[PDB]
Amino acid sequence: PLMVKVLDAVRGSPAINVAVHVFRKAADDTWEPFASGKTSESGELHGLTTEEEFVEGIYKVEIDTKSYWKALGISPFHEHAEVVFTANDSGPRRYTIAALLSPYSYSTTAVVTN
Amino acid sequence: PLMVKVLDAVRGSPAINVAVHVFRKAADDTWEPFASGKTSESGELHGLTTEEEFVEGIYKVEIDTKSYWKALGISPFHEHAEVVFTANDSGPRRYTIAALLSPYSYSTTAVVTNP
Amino acid sequence: PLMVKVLDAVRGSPAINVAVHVFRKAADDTWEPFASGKTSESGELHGLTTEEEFVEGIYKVEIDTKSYWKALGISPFHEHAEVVFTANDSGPRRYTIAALLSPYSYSTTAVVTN
Amino acid sequence: PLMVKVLDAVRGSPAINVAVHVFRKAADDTWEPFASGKTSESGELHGLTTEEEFVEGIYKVEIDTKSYWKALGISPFHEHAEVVFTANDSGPRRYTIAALLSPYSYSTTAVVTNP
Ligand SMILES: *S(=O)(=O)c1cccc(-c2nnc(-c3cc(Cl)cc(Cl)c3)o2)c1
Ligand SMILES: *S(=O)(=O)c1cccc(-c2nnc(-c3cc(Cl)cc(Cl)c3)o2)c1
Repeated sequence: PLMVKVLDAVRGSPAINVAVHVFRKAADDTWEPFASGKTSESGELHGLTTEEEFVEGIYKVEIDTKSYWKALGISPFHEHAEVVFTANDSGPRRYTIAALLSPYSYSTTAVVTN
Repeated sequence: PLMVKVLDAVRGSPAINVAVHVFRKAADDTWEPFASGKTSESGELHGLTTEEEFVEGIYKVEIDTKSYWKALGISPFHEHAEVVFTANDSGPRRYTIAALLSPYSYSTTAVVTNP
Repeated sequence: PLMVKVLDAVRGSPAINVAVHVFRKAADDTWEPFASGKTSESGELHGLTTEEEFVEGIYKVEIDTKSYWKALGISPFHEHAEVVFTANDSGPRRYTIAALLSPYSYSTTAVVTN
Repeated sequence: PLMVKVLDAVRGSPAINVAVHVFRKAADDTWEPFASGKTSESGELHGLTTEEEFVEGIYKVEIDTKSYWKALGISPFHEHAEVVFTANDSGPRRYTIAALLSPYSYSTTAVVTNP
C-alpha cells in the first residue's frame, strides 16, 4: 500500500541505500514511528506496511538526504526531505511517494493508483 | 536574511496568501516557533527575521500548501511542504527558499548568498 | 534500451495515453523520426527501440503535453515538452526519461542504469 | 515582456552566464531566430524583446544547459532545455520562464501576468 522511490538528479540514477523513516501522527500531535528501511539498488523501498496496518491518518516520510550526499562527498543544503500527507480511503489504494534529489533542491510527487 | 518565494504550477502565477511558519530547533530538541507570515501578491515573503536574530541553528520552513489549495477549493495531497536546513554555521548568509506547488507535488530549492 | 515514464502532478497519477515522439538528429542537423507511441495505463512507453537500432547520437523525446491537458479540460502553457540528450556508449546501457507534468510547469530527469 | 531566470540546484545559486536563444515559428513552420542573450550574476536575462516586437506566435526558449555545465567542467545529460509555448494570443502578457538545473535533470515553470 505504501512505496517510496528516490532518484538522484546529479548522477542520473536511483538513490541507493538512502534511509527512510515513516511516522504516523498520534492523537497528541506527536510523530510515532511507523516503518523504516533503506532504499534498494533500484531506489525503492517496499514492504513498509500492510493494508491492515495502513489506516487513514497523517503520515510523514522522512528521507535522509544529508547522509546520502555526504557519502558522495557533496555538501547539501537540507537536513532531510519530509513528505507529510493524509492517507484517505475514499481515494485510490496504493501510494507511491517519489522524490528527486539534488544537493540544494528536491522535488516530490505522489502517484496514487488502484 | 531569509526570504520565501512560492509559485503555482497550475495557474502559472505567484502563489499568493500562502501561510509560512518558521521554527528553530532548541537545545532540548524541540521546534521553537521563530517567525511567520504570508506571501504577498508577488508570492514573496520578506521581513521574517533580522541578521541579529537569525543566528546559527537548524531551521524548519513550513509552507502551508494544504491551506493554500483548500482556500482555492482544491483537495491536495500534502499537508504542507517542510524545508529543514542548517543556517549560518559558517557565518551569516542570505537564504531564499523557493517552492513550486501542484496539488500532488512540490519542488523546493534554496539560493544561498554571502553578503 | 529506452523507456519513457510520464506522471501527472495535478491528479497524482500516471499520465495515460500521452503521445510521445522520438527523433534522432541527422547529419544535416534535421530531426528524423525514430520511434513513437502512447503511454500506457502506468504512464510508460516501452518498446521504442532495440539495442541494435539505438546507436550513439542526439535524440529528442517530444511529449504531447498540450493534448493531454486539453483532454482534461485544462488550458496549459506549453506546446509540448522536449527532452534532448546524447546517447553515449561509455555510460550505462538503459535510459529512462521521466517527466512530471503540471499545466504551467514540467520537470524531467534521466535514470541511466546497467 | 519576456524574462528568463535560471537557478543551479547543485550550488544553490543563480546559474550565471547561461546562454539563451529564443526562436519564433514562421508561417512556413521553420524556427526563426528571435532574440538571444545570457543570464547575469543574478541568473536573470532581461531585454530580449519589446512589447512591439513580441507579437502573437509560438516561441521556443532554448536554455543552453550543456554549455553551462561543460563551462563548469561537468558532463551533463541534456543538450539544452527547450520551453515551447504560444504567447500573446489573448493580447499582450508578460512572461517569466524559470528553470532549475541539475546535471541529469531540469524543471521549468512559467509565470504569466497581465499588465
Ligand atoms: S517506474 O516505477 O519504473 C519509474 C522509473 C523511473 C522513474 C520513475 C519516477 N517516479 N517518480 C519520478 C519523478 C519524480 C519527480 Cl519528483 C520528478 C521527476 Cl522529473 C520524476 O520518476 C518511476
Ligand atoms: S525573480 O525573483 O525575478 C524570479 C521570478 C520568477 C520566478 C523565480 C523563481 N524562483 N524559484 C523558482 C523555481 C523554483 C523551483 Cl523549486 C522550480 C522552478 Cl522551475 C523555479 O523560480 C524568481
